[PDB]
Amino acid sequence: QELILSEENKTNIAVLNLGTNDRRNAVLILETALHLVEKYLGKIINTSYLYETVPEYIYINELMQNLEESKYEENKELIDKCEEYETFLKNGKVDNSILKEVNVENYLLECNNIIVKNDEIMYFYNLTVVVKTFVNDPLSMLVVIKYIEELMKIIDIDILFFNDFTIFMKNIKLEKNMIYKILSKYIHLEQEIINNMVDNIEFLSIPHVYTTHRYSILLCLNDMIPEYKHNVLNNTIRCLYNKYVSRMKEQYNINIKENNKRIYVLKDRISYLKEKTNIVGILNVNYFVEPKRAVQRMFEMINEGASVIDIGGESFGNPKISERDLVVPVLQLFQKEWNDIKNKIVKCDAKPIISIDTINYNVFKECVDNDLVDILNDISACTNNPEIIKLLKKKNKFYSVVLMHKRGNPHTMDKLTNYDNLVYDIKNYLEQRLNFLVLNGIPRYRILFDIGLGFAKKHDQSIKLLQNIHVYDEYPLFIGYSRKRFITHCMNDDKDQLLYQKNICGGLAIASYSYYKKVDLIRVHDVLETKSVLDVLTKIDQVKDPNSSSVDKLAAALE
Amino acid sequence: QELILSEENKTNIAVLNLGTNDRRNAVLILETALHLVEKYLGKIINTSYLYETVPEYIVNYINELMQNLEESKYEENKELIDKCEEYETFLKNGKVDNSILKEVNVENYLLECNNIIVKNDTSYFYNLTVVVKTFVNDPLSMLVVIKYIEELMKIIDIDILFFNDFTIFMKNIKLEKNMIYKILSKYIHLEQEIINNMVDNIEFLSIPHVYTTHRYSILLCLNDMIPEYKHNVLNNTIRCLYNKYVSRMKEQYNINIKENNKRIYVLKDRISYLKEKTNIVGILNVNFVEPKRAVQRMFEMINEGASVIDIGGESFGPKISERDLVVPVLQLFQKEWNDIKNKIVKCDAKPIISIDTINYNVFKECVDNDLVDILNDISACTNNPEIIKLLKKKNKFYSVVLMHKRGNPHTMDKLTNYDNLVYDIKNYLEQRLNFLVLNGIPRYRILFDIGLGFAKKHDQSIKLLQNIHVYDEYPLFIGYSRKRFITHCMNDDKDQLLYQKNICGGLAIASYSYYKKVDLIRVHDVLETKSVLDVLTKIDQVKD
Ligand SMILES: Nc1ncnc2c1ncn2[C@@H]1O[C@H](COP(=O)(O)OP(=O)(O)OP(=O)(O)O)[C@@H](O)[C@H]1O
Ligand SMILES: Nc1nc2c(c(=O)[nH]1)N=C(CNc1ccc(S(=O)(=O)Nc3nccs3)cc1)CN2
Ligand SMILES: Nc1nc2c(c(=O)[nH]1)N=C(CNc1ccc(S(=O)(=O)Nc3nccs3)cc1)CN2
Ligand SMILES: Nc1ncnc2c1ncn2[C@@H]1O[C@H](COP(=O)(O)O)[C@@H](O)[C@H]1O
Ligand SMILES: Nc1nc2c(c(=O)[nH]1)N=C(CO)CN2
Ligand SMILES: [Ca+2]
Ligand SMILES: [Ca+2]
Ligand SMILES: [Mg+2]
Ligand SMILES: [Mg+2]
Repeated sequence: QELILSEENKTNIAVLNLGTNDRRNAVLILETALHLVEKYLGKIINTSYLYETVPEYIYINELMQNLEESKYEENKELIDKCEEYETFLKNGKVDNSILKEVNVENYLLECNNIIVKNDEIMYFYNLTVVVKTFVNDPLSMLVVIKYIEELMKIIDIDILFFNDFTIFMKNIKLEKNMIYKILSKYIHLEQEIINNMVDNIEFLSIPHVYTTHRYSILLCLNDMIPEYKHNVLNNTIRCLYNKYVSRMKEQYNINIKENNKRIYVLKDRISYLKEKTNIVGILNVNYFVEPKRAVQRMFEMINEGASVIDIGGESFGNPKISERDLVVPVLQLFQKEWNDIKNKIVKCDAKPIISIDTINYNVFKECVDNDLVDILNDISACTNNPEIIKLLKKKNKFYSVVLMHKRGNPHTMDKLTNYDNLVYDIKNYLEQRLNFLVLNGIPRYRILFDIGLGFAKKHDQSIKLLQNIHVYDEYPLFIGYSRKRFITHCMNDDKDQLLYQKNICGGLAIASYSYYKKVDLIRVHDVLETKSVLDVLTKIDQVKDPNSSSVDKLAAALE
Repeated sequence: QELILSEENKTNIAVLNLGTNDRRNAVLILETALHLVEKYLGKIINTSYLYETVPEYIVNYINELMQNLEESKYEENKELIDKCEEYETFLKNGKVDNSILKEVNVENYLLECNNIIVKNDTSYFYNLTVVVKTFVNDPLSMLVVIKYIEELMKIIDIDILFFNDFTIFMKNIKLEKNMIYKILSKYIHLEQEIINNMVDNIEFLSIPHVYTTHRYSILLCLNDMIPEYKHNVLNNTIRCLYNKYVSRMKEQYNINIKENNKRIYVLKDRISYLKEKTNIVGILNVNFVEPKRAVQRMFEMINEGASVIDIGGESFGPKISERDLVVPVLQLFQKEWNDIKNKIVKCDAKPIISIDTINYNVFKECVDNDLVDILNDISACTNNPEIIKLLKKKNKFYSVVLMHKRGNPHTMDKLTNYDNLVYDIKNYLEQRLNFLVLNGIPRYRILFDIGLGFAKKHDQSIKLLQNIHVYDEYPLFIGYSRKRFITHCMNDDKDQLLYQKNICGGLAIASYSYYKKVDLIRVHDVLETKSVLDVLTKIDQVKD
């Protein structure tokens, strides 16, 4: 089977799974795996969310710089469709398997064995990806995958699928040149590494053994490929996923979701979806500029409770100063000030996340290259310049993004009000945007949804989007209601000094609502007022003993 | 004339149903009834809530009637009572004297009721039950007097549900014109068309009332007052009867019988549906603070949205008395308002006035001078129970907030041990309500208050809020505004800063109160609180 090393380039679809148990470093570890996969295997065109997952019963920064170059070559360029991947999804006719393919009944029994053999032989942070690969075979990829593992040194990368193939290779152990040969074909090579690998490649199963048995795997695949149907499976990934969840409720009285949590990432750390309402402080430099003043306003917001600061330099209501001249210097003064540290040598938890509210590629490029920002807040949902998406992946870094719905601009917005179906048009729009970024290899868990309150919505439509916010229960949700006219509209009425108060207080009501609907991030001017509110509500929800209400009631009834 | 007009004075327990279907005058019609019951029939020792109720067929001339009522031959003793033996006898079903009217047995009663029911085959009813310790000899005499009461009011229906433990069914009652006069004269100082009109009205008498078992609005009311009660003719206790009726309505048909039969509380003279609105009570602390500035503050608050104003002259935790602070302020306001020049046509815009006092003398003056509507007693009428006597006038009833505290503002933070915090307080409030109810204060006029920050550590004030659902059946009134415990919640110019956080923390509780359907919140910052409620209300208004 020597044509494994054929230099004739193929295009292949491979679905991977990546797991670590280092919680403190999950983001860092798994985004490092991702970058290496991108570098050494092909193009990432789908990813699941990050999940904290329970088991199924019951120096990187310096090593990143010097890395063997790939023999293949990278285009960060954008794509609309993928013909190969579309074929993988429908199961369509793909070139026959290089390796020998076992049949389904033969495959099932081999996997029966491996599960039971390991059943008897007796926190996870999981992620799936889809690779468009220039690798000819799953085994060659497994050689590379395990070399990726080996250099990273903690990190487990499996191969869940390879095209439509059904494969169970029992006898595997091979030439320490054959390993050198595979790794000569794809990576531009510069000794103890291979030794550890020959031992580990005992066998190969395509699809993976625990594909249909580990919940955490179904959970990841249900994000990426809900409709996929391998010949090996009884049903589509989503149906399996549903049966698993349904069946765990009927037969064990367990909701399996409870111990397996969806994660979104803002900067470098895990955030559990729906578990915290984060405050985002508004700094509109636009509001003859005062960069010293505006940076103290930034610090004012940090001490007031904001986890995230949102900075932009355009007006939503200006003679000759540019957007860049408004935001880059303030951000630079912030980085300068913060960095002349006076408080701690352990300030890895205390730093505010910085978001830039821009649609301009050039602004965001300058920011990213000067390490000035963490999050792109793009109110066009990257529709003004999709190339901006490219600036979200550096060689090692990833950046997170807020995608927001609007129509038109502040001057034309208020008229652009007709929707076929308000709630679902806006939801469908955003999922579409997410599909695009995900196709272009923006990690799904780094993408935040924003419905764009007051942007091309009548005030009753702003209210209605809020009435139906549960529609984002599956998603990181970032909203901005602060000081907008729809809040005022709700009120049954020196006159406009009262109006400003009535508006800030009505905002605080949406803070509460947002707290109960479990919104991930809220974009507010009045950071103190909001944090106060959130603190009280968080306290009222901290129940020391969760079923004491019924106990105490019975204690009273029998006096 | 025989043993019906017998000179021996008796003490009987009677149970009454009160009904009207004028919605706007529901309170005025039914309390007129309550007064007339209290004047002519005996002593009111229990009442149900007020209910807006689905029909089960299956004008200021009334204030002029109160100025011309003939005198009762019997007395109103207003002294407080702790006990009523006849009443405990009624509930236990122990025995009173022989019935003066011929009784029938269970079999025969059931037949004759079912005879009436079968033979008997758009606006809501406003319903109320009462227990009366009565000096009337028998149900027939009592029904006669009831009819006089109904006719005087000219709109109203008063039924006898029980009368002692008697089972009576008298079929073809024929009463002579001079007999009714004689019955009426036995109880009322009579000094003409009324009595000729009554002669027909009484065709028969049934005890218990025919529809007792068969109308939901009846079991609803009785479930408040006498859940344990089991008359011989009944197949189970009031509560079980009520319960079985709720569950049966959910299987037999698919209705939640609760949804359309609503519980009502009364703040002044209007209906409030329990749990349908979170009202704002504006705090006016008058602690020499001059009447003019304060009355302006009252006006600022009404425009800012307050439904109720709560005026207090006492410190919370010199040479000026409580009366001299509060009474003048309330006198100026009564006057200033009566300049209704902006509105010669609107008078329902008037704020309800709450007096935050415990001193009998202060409230007496307020009451004598129609300066207030509600007593806000922070001791729950514990400190001087005589104050309960001032909530009834001949024609008015006043509403009362009953707050829980221990000790005084100095002793307070040390009186913090509770076996079962949530239910100790609740049961304390229930005990206190039972005590006003026994003394003839309408149950639907009593609001509950957990007393946040009064003999409560900060975590206990939080715990009480966390368990506010415990008052889902009750009219609930809370005061969190600018209390120390709000600040306890917060994580970390100093003085005004913490002050801002505390007002905003209070708006968080305003939000929580909204979702928990709290009936009244006592706040300093009215405009701010009204803004929160308005937005939350909007988000909840799913109408297209
Ligand atoms: N316990 C009772 N209370 C009141 N009325 C009674 C009672 N038992 C029998 N009756 C008779 O029933 C008659 C009907 O009462 P009324 O004229 O108020 O009409 P109603 O309200 O339809 O009756 P009900 O309240 O019995 O449904 C009374 O006039 C009275 O003669
Ligand atoms: N992710 C995200 N980013 C934002 C958001 C937002 O909601 N989400 N909002 C603004 C502020 N936009 C805004 C301000 C005021 C109104 S308004 O309706 O109250 N006033 C108007 N301005 C122009 C026409 S109407 C509407 C939108 C700026 N950046
Ligand atoms: N019905 C009703 N009437 C009231 C109420 C109330 O809650 N209900 N509260 C006050 C206000 N009293 C008060 C003010 C502040 C505190 S506190 O929270 O500051 N108490 C303290 N706790 C610890 C140290 S001081 C306590 C009570 C006055 N009248
Ligand atoms: N589909 C597959 N993907 C990845 N590794 C596989 C597969 N089938 C068998 N293996 C082998 O089995 C091992 C599984 O190890 P682990 O994931 O650490 O339990 C790997 O090291 C591989 O050599
Ligand atoms: N809900 C309700 N229904 C009734 C009532 C009443 O008081 N309440 N009274 C009736 C006879 O007057 C007939 N039907
Ligand atoms: Ca690549
Ligand atoms: Ca009396
Ligand atoms: Mg593995
Ligand atoms: Mg009647």
